[PDB]
Amino acid sequence: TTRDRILEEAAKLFTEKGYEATSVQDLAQALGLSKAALYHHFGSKEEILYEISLLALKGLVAAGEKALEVADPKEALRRFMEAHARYFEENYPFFVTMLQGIKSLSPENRLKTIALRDRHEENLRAILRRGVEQGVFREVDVALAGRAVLSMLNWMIRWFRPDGPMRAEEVARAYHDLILRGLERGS
Amino acid sequence: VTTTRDRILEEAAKLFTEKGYEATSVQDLAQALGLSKAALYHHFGSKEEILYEISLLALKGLVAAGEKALEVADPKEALRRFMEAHARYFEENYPFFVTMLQGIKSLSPENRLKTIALRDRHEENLRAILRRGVEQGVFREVDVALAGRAVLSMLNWMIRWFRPDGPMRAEEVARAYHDLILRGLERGS
Repeated sequence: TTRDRILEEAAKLFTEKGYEATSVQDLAQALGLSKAALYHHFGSKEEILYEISLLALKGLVAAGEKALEVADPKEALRRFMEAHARYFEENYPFFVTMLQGIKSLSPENRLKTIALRDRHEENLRAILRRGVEQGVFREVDVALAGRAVLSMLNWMIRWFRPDGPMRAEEVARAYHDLILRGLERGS
Repeated sequence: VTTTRDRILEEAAKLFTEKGYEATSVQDLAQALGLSKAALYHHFGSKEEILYEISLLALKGLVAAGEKALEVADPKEALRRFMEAHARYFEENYPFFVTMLQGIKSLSPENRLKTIALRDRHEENLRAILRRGVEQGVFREVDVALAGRAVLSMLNWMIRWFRPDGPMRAEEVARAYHDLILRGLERGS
């Protein structure tokens, strides 16, 4: 019914069948729509791919921006990482799809996708920079620190198992402990 | 020495990086390399075998890179060498890595097997370095699999944002990551 549910179903199908191997015909059948209705309401597989990517990235950006406010930089960083991982898990299929079709978006939509990813990274940098300035974090290359944190969260799409024992959030909480305190002992 | 066999693999790796593995035909490679399709089949038997050998070349070189680190006494220095050797190798053989990452689903089961076994081996060598650090009390008590995954994530994610074009040195980035993961973000001493 709602465009949102359709996008969700499409994302699951793309995740199971693969975006390239999924035909418009497949999408219509799985969604309970005639091909005609799908073309009229969505135009193409690319438009469906774009809206899925948009929901995922906008939801992620919002999930992280909600931690940018936390007073304690250490706590802000932890909430950012945990929110990111939780959102990733709850919307797993949207993230997998988005990875199987970036090169298939129109030019302007690819720019929009990059802008959103840049925004999420900027919010993380703001948290780190604030922590540095108010002496909560050691002076480090913020740009690299953020890339490091994002690498840990984003690379999860390559190994995390949705029906596994651990919740992405718990994984993220351990990554936070690791990145905050480091590996050395003593101090 | 670069023989016809080697040129085919390096050139294929670049073409796959430029066009994508799936969108590149045996016909495409043959013409790009100035050889008949017959010559390609004679040396590799199939397109999949070419992708397989490119992956092996990248993974074997990577695995060797991390074995050097296992020989470093000081766990902290062993971790740094592992990370830098990984990043340096990645950058010098960039096209092979771009080919391997995307092609995974395309390999035959047994090929994917020897390949993943090399990736797992690399992850296991890193874990051994971290575990020794925890055992010798050099590193605090941390989940070894998770710490190893954290490090590999930093190094492998580079395959998506590192620009061979830019001036930044993959190994220097790896050094900054080592400092970060070893000491942490918190201001402490």
